[PDB]
Amino acid sequence: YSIEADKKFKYSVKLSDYPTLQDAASAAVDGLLIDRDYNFYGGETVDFGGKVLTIECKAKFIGDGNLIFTKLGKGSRIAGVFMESTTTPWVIKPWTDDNQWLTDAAAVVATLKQSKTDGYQPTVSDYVKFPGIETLLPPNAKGQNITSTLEIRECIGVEVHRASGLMAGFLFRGCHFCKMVDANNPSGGKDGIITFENLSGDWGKGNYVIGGRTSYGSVSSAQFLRNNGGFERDGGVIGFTSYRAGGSGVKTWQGTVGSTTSRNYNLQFRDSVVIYPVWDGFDLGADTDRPGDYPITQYPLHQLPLNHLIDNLLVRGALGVGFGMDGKGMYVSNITVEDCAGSGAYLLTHESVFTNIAIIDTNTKDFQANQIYISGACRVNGLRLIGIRSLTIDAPNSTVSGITGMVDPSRINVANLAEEGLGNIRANSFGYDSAAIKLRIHKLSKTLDSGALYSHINGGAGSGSAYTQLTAISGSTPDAVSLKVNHKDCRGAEIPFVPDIASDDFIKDSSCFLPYWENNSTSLKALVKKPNGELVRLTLATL
Amino acid sequence: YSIEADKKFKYSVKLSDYPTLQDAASAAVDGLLIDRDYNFYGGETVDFGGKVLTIECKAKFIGDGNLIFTKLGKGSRIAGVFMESTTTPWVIKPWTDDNQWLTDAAAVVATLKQSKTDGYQPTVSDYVKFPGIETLLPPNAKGQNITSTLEIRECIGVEVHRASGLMAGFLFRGCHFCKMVDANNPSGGKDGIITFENLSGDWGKGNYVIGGRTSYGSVSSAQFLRNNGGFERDGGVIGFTSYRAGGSGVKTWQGTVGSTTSRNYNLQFRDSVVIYPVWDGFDLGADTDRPGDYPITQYPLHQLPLNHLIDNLLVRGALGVGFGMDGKGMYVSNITVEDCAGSGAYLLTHESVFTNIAIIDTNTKDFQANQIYISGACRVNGLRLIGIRSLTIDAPNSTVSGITGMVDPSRINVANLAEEGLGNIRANSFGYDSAAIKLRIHKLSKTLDSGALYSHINGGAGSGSAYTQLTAISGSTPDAVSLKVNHKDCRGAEIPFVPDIASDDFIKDSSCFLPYWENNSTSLKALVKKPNGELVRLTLATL
Amino acid sequence: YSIEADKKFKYSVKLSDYPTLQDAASAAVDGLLIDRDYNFYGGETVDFGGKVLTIECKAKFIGDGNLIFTKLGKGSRIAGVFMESTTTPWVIKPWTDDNQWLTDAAAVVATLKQSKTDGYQPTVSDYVKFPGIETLLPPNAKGQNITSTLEIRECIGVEVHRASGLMAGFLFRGCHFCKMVDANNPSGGKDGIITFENLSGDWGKGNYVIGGRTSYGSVSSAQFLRNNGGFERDGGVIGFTSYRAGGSGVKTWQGTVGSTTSRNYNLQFRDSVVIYPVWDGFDLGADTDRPGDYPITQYPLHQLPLNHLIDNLLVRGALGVGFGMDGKGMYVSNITVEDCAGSGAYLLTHESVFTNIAIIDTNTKDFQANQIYISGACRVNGLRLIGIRSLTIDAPNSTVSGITGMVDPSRINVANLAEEGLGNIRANSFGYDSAAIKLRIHKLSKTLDSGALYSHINGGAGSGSAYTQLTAISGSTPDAVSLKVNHKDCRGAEIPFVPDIASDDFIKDSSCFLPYWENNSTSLKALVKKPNGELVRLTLATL
Repeated sequence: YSIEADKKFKYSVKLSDYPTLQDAASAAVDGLLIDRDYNFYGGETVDFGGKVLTIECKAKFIGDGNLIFTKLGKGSRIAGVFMESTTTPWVIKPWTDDNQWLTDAAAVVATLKQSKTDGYQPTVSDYVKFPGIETLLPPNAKGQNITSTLEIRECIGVEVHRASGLMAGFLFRGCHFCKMVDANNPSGGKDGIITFENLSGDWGKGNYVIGGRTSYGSVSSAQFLRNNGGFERDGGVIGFTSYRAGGSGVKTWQGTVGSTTSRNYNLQFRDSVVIYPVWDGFDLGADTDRPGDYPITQYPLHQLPLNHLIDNLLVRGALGVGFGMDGKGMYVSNITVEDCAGSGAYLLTHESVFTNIAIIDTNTKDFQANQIYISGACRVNGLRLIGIRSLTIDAPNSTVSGITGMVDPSRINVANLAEEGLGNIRANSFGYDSAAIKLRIHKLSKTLDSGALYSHINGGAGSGSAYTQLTAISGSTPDAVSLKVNHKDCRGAEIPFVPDIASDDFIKDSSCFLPYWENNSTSLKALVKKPNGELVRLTLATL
Repeated sequence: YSIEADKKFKYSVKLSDYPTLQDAASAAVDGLLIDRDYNFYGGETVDFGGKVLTIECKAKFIGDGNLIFTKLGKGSRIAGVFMESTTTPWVIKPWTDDNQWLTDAAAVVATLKQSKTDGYQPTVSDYVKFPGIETLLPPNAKGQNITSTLEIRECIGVEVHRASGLMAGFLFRGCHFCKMVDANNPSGGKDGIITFENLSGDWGKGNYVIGGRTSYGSVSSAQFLRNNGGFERDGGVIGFTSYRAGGSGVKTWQGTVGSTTSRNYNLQFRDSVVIYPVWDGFDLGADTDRPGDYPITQYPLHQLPLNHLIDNLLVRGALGVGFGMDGKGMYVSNITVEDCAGSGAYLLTHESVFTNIAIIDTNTKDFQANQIYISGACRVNGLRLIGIRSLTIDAPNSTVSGITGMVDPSRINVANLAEEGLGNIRANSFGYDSAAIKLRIHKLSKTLDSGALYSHINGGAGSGSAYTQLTAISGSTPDAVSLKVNHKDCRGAEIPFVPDIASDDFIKDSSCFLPYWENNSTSLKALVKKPNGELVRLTLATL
Repeated sequence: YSIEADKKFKYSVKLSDYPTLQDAASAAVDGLLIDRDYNFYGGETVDFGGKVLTIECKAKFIGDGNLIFTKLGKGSRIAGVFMESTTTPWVIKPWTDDNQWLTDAAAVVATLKQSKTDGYQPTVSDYVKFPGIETLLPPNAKGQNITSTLEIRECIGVEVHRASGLMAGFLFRGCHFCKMVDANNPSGGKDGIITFENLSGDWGKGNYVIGGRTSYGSVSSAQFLRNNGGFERDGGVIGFTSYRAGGSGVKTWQGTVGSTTSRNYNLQFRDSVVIYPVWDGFDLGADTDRPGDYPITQYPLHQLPLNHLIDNLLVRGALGVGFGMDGKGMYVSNITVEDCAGSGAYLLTHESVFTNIAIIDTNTKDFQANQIYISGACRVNGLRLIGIRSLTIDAPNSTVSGITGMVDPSRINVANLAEEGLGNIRANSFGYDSAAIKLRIHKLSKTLDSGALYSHINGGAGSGSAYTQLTAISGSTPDAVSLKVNHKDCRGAEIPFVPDIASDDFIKDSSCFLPYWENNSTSLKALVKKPNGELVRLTLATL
């Protein structure tokens, strides 16, 4: 029977049969079932002997610190892992029962409680975020470092599915072709919830966060260090949701970490949502002179050819910036940012294109100077601004087309704004006695319209009569001078004349005449520039 | 060997070895394989003893009524379950071979057949949908109640994957943190296909419909009762497809069910598609005085702070309304609705913002008064209307910006419509001898333009000549009065004058003159309002 | 014990215990583990006896040609399969280290190397793509046909999950309700990477490509032949990514293959991305007289009622066309195409609607005559054009509304272009001394504006003064004739007069006067069309 049993049954060892995880790992052939809670010590390392194992978790890994998995064979899968710390730290909860953010240090300190969730451990970033909190926090609430972390070290082709936990972290160190799939809402600890770190060895490639969600955590939910997806864009974050990150929802590191670059290139950031991060929704910048990366002589600061594939992202409720990035030659599309306390978008980009961007009700707390900032020479095609709630857009070197929304024109600063390809147009006016097409030359004034074409009701509704007026500003008084057609249904044109003797220089073109007033004779005269260019003054109207 | 076998093999019991499902459940340790069809009786209940089981289905559960699963441990998964009724009911199929909807009661009654799919069992909702059908339906086709339902009762953390069936239903009763994942197109029965009902106990939380699709069913495909995802928005429908729901594709219940509220808050509704529902695509309203919920004194009817996260939804072919909802303070984005028989959007919302909405060819059967209705004070930023086919938009209290499409202006009713931030503009005219910029004051007339700026060809194509004309309406005749520049390439301005003696009140501004006709002397006179405001009549032109 | 063991353990056979795959298949009951590499011969066929098996792959299937799986029971799943050829062919790599496409045949021939990846085997399509390459390629690099293919033949309800490979292909022949799920980036061979072919038997239905990605391959990444998803749209490609297809990313075949139709209907193509295909991103056409399909008498060429559900697609970097299709009565939405060498969109459609389309920087290599082409009578609602880089749009029979972007108006050709529903308007000018609203009648001239309304600064910035001017083109000189209001802050209107004796026909309307010059008397005269329609010439101004 043994011969037969050995050939007809599925192989699997279970943790309940061993004293240590390494013993179970050593006995494993195909499957490994975690069927009893396991308390690990920080730094406990397991060697899986290069075996391609299917690890099914039905219990917890309990401990502060890192549980290190090494030598897992390509194709290994770990499903249902649940990490939980032994320590219950002091956490702050910077929001109210009405879901309003608390910005006052004293109010935030008042939220202090010991829990493994529904808040996060304060870190130095909070000292900046809630000024004065550093001196108000009790000593036992400062410098905490609690995270129960599953560290996958130097493995290739390992996937972690439906992971969860309390004060949990997942670290892929020196890994390639690894994925964090369908994270089952783990509640974060002190470190990043999902981290792909490749500071040593080759640049990380094939590393993804696919689907799922995370909650809380003191720093960023998903973060990458020294990863390059190649032209194939093999890596990134797709279909992910981050809620209440103590740092940012999704972050590509910037600058030098250690003696090398922590920057990232050629990754995908698509179909993801970030809600209520304490800092930013998406922080995709690379610069904060670049050991291990391109020299400043090759690419100036904020001008690296990051080449990320960015599309279909939604951000709501950030206490910081909704969407931030830098780089040169980027194509970004379909970004929607709503209800943010700081800027909706902070873009240190150059020679980049932004298509179909919607920034709705941002910088609600005036943390920044604008709702959307673009530093370099960029192109914006389709920009929706203003929801239901300081410049709105400050992109001094950018050319923009297609803005929609109830924006205040005096709060727009761009290099060029134009609608070159509209068809025949109709201006529909509702709730007013007039319809208008206004012109504003920002060089003359950002606050006053310089001229206009209006249509005004004669009499009342259903009168079947209106008058058209063409105006010009004079003496900083909009519509100061104007020509009318059909005022009071008179069916004639009312023409403005120079109130005094017209100077020779008032007339512009040949074969034109300019009426002027001669008070001493109660006459209308006409300064005429003949077809040949010569001036002559004629009598136009008299008693 | 037994000692060794017990430690090296995967544990799993199979249904073929037991007479009842409970016996198999009692013997189960890790896995449970459903390897033979099992006929269950309505109400048959299985107690899984709190065990964390992995149930793999490779056969069917056959029976009318509910098969009840209880006491499954957190982390349990059921994959490949297939529910099928024992009864083959009478179903109607309200659409043609060309996929046209049938709206006539007699034509619908003519479709009657006995089948477990390709149609649905008529219910009272059909009496409203196809008027007169109640009296035309044969008695054996009325009041049927066939559904083979898998009911998961009062469990936490249980996931159902790749479920399917015929006349199938999936009910999560009093569950939390449960998910219906990748539904493998089950064909529905009389009740909802996927239901998260939490009328008793705590409000449902962590309940999701992730991916997959469903077909048919008499009522809604996915529905929620008394669920609240919290600020974390932990719950909802993401990446789902519903086809031909006899009710609505996705529905959050409204009103009182029993003695409590069936309403829902803080859920996500994203990246989903609803096609051909008999009623609505997405019905996300909460109100139809609120036991178990906010009193009317706190929040008036249709003004609850639902706070759902709604984004990236597509609806096509609804016989009812494409997208419907109510609530106050909502942010809704990226909704696309096409080819619907009733309104594309029916919005009983207040103080809400709608960004990038596309309503294309809706209310094709005139079931409603408009294509899009908004009751309260809302903001719409980006609205695409008209495809290739009664008001189009009736949002009396809303402010709108950015409408695109071949809309008839007389069919637009809004509080305010404006394009405040456009750049320099060009009106490009194709197929006509003129280009135009028209003005329409809806208060004066919704059907006639009040004034215009035109450019008209002089001669023909390639003439290099055109004339510009500024017009005004008089006597309900658009363009009745006008000033021209370069008519017939004459290079002069043609000016309209009052056809009779101008009354003193015809002139508006000081330092302006208004030409008028004096027929008795064949002279042109000029009513002049001097710079000082005094009137004087002068002779302008004479023989 | 045997009795007990037989009832408590999971059944699974492993390949290591058998000499052939068929032997393992014959012994299988529930699970089948591929735990050792298996070299198969082309055409090796395995009969699974109708068993519902769960095949877990932890090793490779090695061989050139097809490994054929037949008689798998409904519900069978194959996970982690890895196909690899025995031959290492000669591949070309038509792109540089800077990711620039190589278009020169000699440069492409220079890239030749033997590898199972990072390039593809040349085929006849390359002879067209890189002209002259056919004569430059060495004989050993021509006509190669290496693909290690897993062929699932005539099965129903079989799913392949997390498949991968090198020079790999996956062929579903005569299958229904089958899915290719989460493809783990297999590197393609000579044939299509994922193919659903239903040339024999019933039209394919229920076949999907869900999630995942593929890289390289000589032809199309995902392709369908004779599939019809029905009104339920049961089938298609959702959430998929294709990188560097030697052919197109996603393709529905056109024309006759063998003696029957290879066309497809009622499929879904949503939430997918195609990057860097050698040919097209999405090729969804059906026509290239239709055996096995609709006769030309019923539906003319390019006018089949395909009825696909198309939404939310992104294409970047195609060497060919970004998005192509044909058909009649189609609704297409939310398409984004960026940085393509050939047309962004090539649409042989009629009576179809396109909503929210963005074509950004396409036809960069002038391969086509335009960036977007539409042949038939279609409607486009929302069209974004131009990024940061020959007509732009040529849609002679289409009506368009809502174009945004820095488009050159002379490069637009449409049947009708209009913005019927805009509200009150403001034209904001940045960087210039004037703001303008221009009119262009394309029938008169596609390159010159026919008239304009300008506002120009008087003096300098902060002067609080500007002049408004209304112009008209004459003698092909834009703005040749004009009326001004407030030039040089004179507060009067400058009026142009006919430079010579005005002909009777110059005046258009009754009750209007047209000033004209009489050089011989240094007088301004006025051609007056009296209220009764009679002409009279009067003296207007004199010395």
